[PDB]
Amino acid sequence: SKGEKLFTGVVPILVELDGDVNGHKFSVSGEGEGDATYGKMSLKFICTTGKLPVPWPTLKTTLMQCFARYPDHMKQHDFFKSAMPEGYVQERTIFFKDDGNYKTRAEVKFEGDTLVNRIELKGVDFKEDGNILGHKLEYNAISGNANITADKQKNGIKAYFTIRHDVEDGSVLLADHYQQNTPIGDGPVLLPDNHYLSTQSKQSKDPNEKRDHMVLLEFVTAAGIPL
Repeated sequence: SKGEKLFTGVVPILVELDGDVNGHKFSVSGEGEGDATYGKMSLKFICTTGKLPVPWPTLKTTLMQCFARYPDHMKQHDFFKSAMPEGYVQERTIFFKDDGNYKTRAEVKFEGDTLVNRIELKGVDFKEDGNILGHKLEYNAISGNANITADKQKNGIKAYFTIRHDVEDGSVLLADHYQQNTPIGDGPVLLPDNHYLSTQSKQSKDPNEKRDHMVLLEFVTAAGIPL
Protein backbone atom coordinates (compact mmCIF):
# COMPACT_ATOMS: atom_id res chain seq x y z
CA SER A 1 0.00 0.00 0.00
CA LYS A 2 0.88 3.73 -0.64
CA GLY A 3 -2.10 4.97 1.46
CA GLU A 4 0.30 6.94 3.70
CA LYS A 5 1.18 9.29 0.73
CA LEU A 6 -2.47 10.59 0.92
CA PHE A 7 -1.77 12.18 4.35
CA THR A 8 1.55 14.06 3.79
CA GLY A 9 -0.39 17.38 3.48
CA VAL A 10 -3.53 19.01 4.93
CA VAL A 11 -6.61 16.85 4.31
CA PRO A 12 -10.18 18.12 4.56
CA ILE A 13 -12.39 16.18 7.02
CA LEU A 14 -16.12 15.50 6.90
CA VAL A 15 -17.95 13.70 9.71
CA GLU A 16 -21.57 12.51 9.83
CA LEU A 17 -23.15 10.78 12.87
CA ASP A 18 -26.72 9.36 13.15
CA GLY A 19 -27.44 8.42 16.80
CA ASP A 20 -30.24 6.83 18.79
CA VAL A 21 -29.76 6.63 22.58
CA ASN A 22 -32.73 5.15 24.54
CA GLY A 23 -34.84 6.22 21.51
CA HIS A 24 -33.63 9.89 21.60
CA LYS A 25 -32.60 10.43 17.93
CA PHE A 26 -29.99 13.01 16.91
CA SER A 27 -27.52 13.88 14.15
CA VAL A 28 -24.08 15.49 14.28
CA SER A 29 -22.04 16.91 11.42
CA GLY A 30 -18.40 17.90 11.64
CA GLU A 31 -15.76 19.49 9.45
CA GLY A 32 -12.10 20.33 9.75
CA GLU A 33 -8.59 19.56 8.52
CA GLY A 34 -6.13 16.75 9.33
CA ASP A 35 -2.35 17.23 9.15
CA ALA A 36 -1.03 13.78 10.06
CA THR A 37 2.63 14.95 9.57
CA TYR A 38 2.17 16.67 13.03
CA GLY A 39 -0.58 14.26 14.24
CA LYS A 40 -3.06 17.15 14.14
CA MET A 41 -6.78 17.49 13.64
CA SER A 42 -8.67 20.78 13.87
CA LEU A 43 -12.45 20.04 14.09
CA LYS A 44 -15.87 21.60 14.74
CA PHE A 45 -18.98 19.45 15.36
CA ILE A 46 -22.63 20.64 15.26
CA CYS A 47 -25.79 18.93 16.49
CA THR A 48 -27.98 19.34 13.34
CA THR A 49 -31.21 18.22 15.13
CA GLY A 50 -31.19 20.80 18.01
CA LYS A 51 -30.03 19.79 21.54
CA LEU A 52 -27.70 16.80 21.89
CA PRO A 53 -29.44 14.31 24.29
CA VAL A 54 -26.07 12.99 25.58
CA PRO A 55 -22.98 15.00 26.60
CA TRP A 56 -20.49 15.93 23.89
CA PRO A 57 -17.65 14.22 25.83
CA THR A 58 -19.39 10.80 25.50
CA LEU A 59 -19.33 11.13 21.63
CA LYS A 60 -15.69 12.35 21.23
CA THR A 61 -14.02 8.93 20.72
CA THR A 62 -16.75 8.02 18.20
CA LEU A 63 -16.47 11.27 16.13
CA MET A 64 -10.11 9.09 12.55
CA GLN A 65 -6.94 7.32 13.80
CA CYS A 66 -5.64 7.61 10.17
CA PHE A 67 -4.47 11.14 11.24
CA ALA A 68 -2.03 9.85 13.92
CA ARG A 69 1.62 10.69 13.53
CA TYR A 70 3.52 7.38 13.26
CA PRO A 71 7.20 8.17 13.83
CA ASP A 72 9.45 6.97 10.95
CA HIS A 73 10.68 3.89 12.95
CA MET A 74 6.95 2.83 13.39
CA LYS A 75 5.60 3.48 9.79
CA GLN A 76 5.27 -0.29 9.12
CA HIS A 77 2.66 -0.46 12.01
CA ASP A 78 0.17 2.13 10.52
CA PHE A 79 -2.87 -0.01 9.51
CA PHE A 80 -5.14 3.07 9.33
CA LYS A 81 -3.36 4.80 6.41
CA SER A 82 -2.48 1.50 4.66
CA ALA A 83 -6.29 0.88 4.19
CA MET A 84 -6.72 4.16 2.24
CA PRO A 85 -8.17 5.29 0.01
CA GLU A 86 -10.76 2.42 0.03
CA GLY A 87 -10.89 2.87 3.85
CA TYR A 88 -11.86 0.80 6.86
CA VAL A 89 -14.83 -0.05 9.00
CA GLN A 90 -14.48 0.96 12.64
CA GLU A 91 -16.81 -0.77 15.14
CA ARG A 92 -16.95 -0.23 18.90
CA THR A 93 -18.91 -1.15 21.95
CA ILE A 94 -18.52 1.47 24.75
CA PHE A 95 -19.63 0.26 28.22
CA PHE A 96 -20.38 3.14 30.62
CA LYS A 97 -19.87 1.84 34.20
CA ASP A 98 -23.30 1.51 35.95
CA ASP A 99 -25.01 2.95 32.84
CA GLY A 100 -25.84 2.05 29.21
CA ASN A 101 -23.63 1.19 26.27
CA TYR A 102 -22.98 2.66 22.82
CA LYS A 103 -22.64 0.35 19.78
CA THR A 104 -20.99 2.21 16.89
CA ARG A 105 -20.25 1.43 13.24
CA ALA A 106 -18.28 3.79 11.02
CA GLU A 107 -16.84 3.80 7.50
CA VAL A 108 -13.72 5.97 7.19
CA LYS A 109 -12.69 6.53 3.54
CA PHE A 110 -11.68 9.18 0.96
CA GLU A 111 -14.41 10.77 -1.17
CA GLY A 112 -12.06 12.45 -3.67
CA ASP A 113 -9.67 14.53 -1.54
CA THR A 114 -11.95 14.56 1.56
CA LEU A 115 -11.54 12.08 4.45
CA VAL A 116 -15.15 11.12 5.28
CA ASN A 117 -16.17 9.46 8.60
CA ARG A 118 -19.78 8.18 8.37
CA ILE A 119 -21.09 6.85 11.71
CA GLU A 120 -24.14 5.00 13.13
CA LEU A 121 -24.50 4.99 16.98
CA LYS A 122 -27.06 2.97 19.01
CA GLY A 123 -27.23 3.48 22.81
CA VAL A 124 -29.42 1.34 25.13
CA ASP A 125 -30.00 0.75 28.88
CA PHE A 126 -29.10 4.36 29.89
CA LYS A 127 -30.60 5.84 33.11
CA GLU A 128 -32.71 9.02 32.41
CA ASP A 129 -31.58 10.42 35.90
CA GLY A 130 -27.90 9.31 35.31
CA ASN A 131 -24.72 11.33 34.55
CA ILE A 132 -25.18 10.90 30.73
CA LEU A 133 -28.88 11.57 29.90
CA GLY A 134 -28.88 13.95 32.93
CA HIS A 135 -26.00 16.01 31.38
CA LYS A 136 -23.84 15.87 34.56
CA LEU A 137 -20.40 15.46 32.86
CA GLU A 138 -17.71 18.19 32.71
CA TYR A 139 -17.05 19.75 29.25
CA ASN A 140 -13.29 19.19 29.32
CA ALA A 141 -10.47 17.65 27.34
CA ILE A 142 -10.01 13.83 27.10
CA SER A 143 -6.39 12.65 26.65
CA GLY A 144 -4.86 9.19 26.85
CA ASN A 145 -3.89 6.01 25.09
CA ALA A 146 -5.62 3.66 22.62
CA ASN A 147 -4.00 0.17 22.70
CA ILE A 148 -3.75 -1.32 19.18
CA THR A 149 -3.21 -5.03 18.37
CA ALA A 150 -3.22 -6.99 15.06
CA ASP A 151 -6.32 -9.02 14.18
CA LYS A 152 -4.68 -11.44 11.70
CA GLN A 153 -8.02 -13.39 11.23
CA LYS A 154 -9.91 -10.21 10.02
CA ASN A 155 -6.88 -8.66 8.24
CA GLY A 156 -7.33 -5.67 10.58
CA ILE A 157 -6.77 -4.36 14.13
CA LYS A 158 -8.47 -4.38 17.50
CA ALA A 159 -8.11 -1.71 20.14
CA TYR A 160 -9.05 -1.26 23.79
CA PHE A 161 -8.90 1.57 26.31
CA THR A 162 -10.85 3.13 29.16
CA ILE A 163 -11.85 6.84 29.12
CA ARG A 164 -12.25 8.50 32.52
CA HIS A 165 -15.07 11.13 32.17
CA ASP A 166 -15.12 13.76 34.95
CA VAL A 167 -18.55 14.09 36.62
CA GLU A 168 -19.59 17.53 37.93
CA ASP A 169 -19.95 15.92 41.46
CA GLY A 170 -16.11 15.29 41.27
CA SER A 171 -16.60 11.48 40.67
CA VAL A 172 -15.42 9.69 37.47
CA LEU A 173 -17.49 7.82 34.88
CA LEU A 174 -15.51 4.95 33.30
CA ALA A 175 -16.16 4.15 29.62
CA ASP A 176 -14.59 0.79 28.51
CA HIS A 177 -13.99 0.83 24.73
CA TYR A 178 -13.73 -2.36 22.63
CA GLN A 179 -12.75 -1.67 18.97
CA GLN A 180 -12.47 -3.67 15.72
CA ASN A 181 -11.25 -2.24 12.36
CA THR A 182 -11.44 -4.12 9.01
CA PRO A 183 -10.32 -2.88 5.58
CA ILE A 184 -13.14 -2.12 3.10
CA GLY A 185 -10.85 -2.90 0.15
CA ASP A 186 -9.19 -6.25 -0.79
CA GLY A 187 -5.69 -4.77 -1.29
CA PRO A 188 -2.65 -5.20 1.01
CA VAL A 189 -2.69 -3.58 4.50
CA LEU A 190 -0.09 -3.21 7.32
CA LEU A 191 -0.77 -5.50 10.33
CA PRO A 192 0.96 -3.87 13.34
CA ASP A 193 3.03 -5.06 16.30
CA ASN A 194 1.40 -4.06 19.60
CA HIS A 195 1.53 -0.28 20.18
CA TYR A 196 -0.70 2.59 21.29
CA LEU A 197 -1.93 5.97 20.05
CA SER A 198 -1.47 8.83 22.54
CA THR A 199 -4.03 11.64 22.16
CA GLN A 200 -3.67 15.24 23.51
CA SER A 201 -6.94 17.21 23.11
CA LYS A 202 -8.04 20.87 23.59
CA GLN A 203 -11.83 21.30 23.76
CA SER A 204 -13.57 24.67 23.32
CA LYS A 205 -16.62 26.67 22.16
CA ASP A 206 -17.06 29.12 19.31
CA PRO A 207 -18.51 32.32 20.94
CA ASN A 208 -20.30 33.17 17.60
CA GLU A 209 -21.99 29.70 17.30
CA LYS A 210 -25.69 29.52 18.40
CA ARG A 211 -25.97 25.76 17.56
CA ASP A 212 -25.10 23.04 20.11
CA HIS A 213 -21.43 22.37 19.12
CA MET A 214 -17.88 21.23 20.04
CA VAL A 215 -14.48 22.59 18.84
CA LEU A 216 -11.48 20.21 19.15
CA LEU A 217 -7.75 20.56 18.54
CA GLU A 218 -6.30 17.06 18.74
CA PHE A 219 -2.77 15.71 18.44
CA VAL A 220 -2.33 11.94 18.12
CA THR A 221 1.09 10.18 18.20
CA ALA A 222 1.93 6.45 17.80
CA ALA A 223 4.16 5.14 20.58
CA GLY A 224 5.16 2.04 22.63
CA ILE A 225 7.99 0.82 20.34
CA PRO A 226 11.46 2.37 20.97
CA LEU A 227 14.12 3.92 18.61
